[PDB]
Amino acid sequence: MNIFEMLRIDEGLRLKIYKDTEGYYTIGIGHLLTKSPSLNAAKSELDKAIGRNTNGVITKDEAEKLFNQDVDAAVRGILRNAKLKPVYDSLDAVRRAALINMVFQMGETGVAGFTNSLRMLQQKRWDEAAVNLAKSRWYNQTPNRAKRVITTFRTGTWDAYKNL
Ligand SMILES: [Cl-]
Repeated sequence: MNIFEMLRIDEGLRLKIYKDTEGYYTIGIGHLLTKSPSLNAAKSELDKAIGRNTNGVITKDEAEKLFNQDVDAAVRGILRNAKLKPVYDSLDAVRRAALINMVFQMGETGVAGFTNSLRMLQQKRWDEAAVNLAKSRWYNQTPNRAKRVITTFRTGTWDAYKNL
């Protein structure tokens, strides 16, 4: 198990424009297109991202290309952010993937707002971090995904993603 397989479990794969859990236009493996309510705006973003006239459908290879770019960007976002980088550097490899998962879902700014949870992670108070992370809109809106990520921070294993 690695970060690509993990996010593929959490995000799924769809080759046509769809709305995500928040109602936003999305394609591929959780690639957000736009927060605008206009499908035309979303189709224009898609064509710009892919570089051809797609008419709202992409291939699996195109979806995997956007996915590689998005994972790369999440990592680079962590390492550039002064609040996230010291956390990431303090973590083992499994828990690093859990942090990347959160940044992929909610962005660098969103995760950098979990101030108290990040401090607990850095101190390696895993049970206390797990409790604090669950006191969040994130946990209440997407509880099955949040549980899996939180379990990964608590245990430092992939057990939440096996049998899936
Ligand atoms: Cl969920």
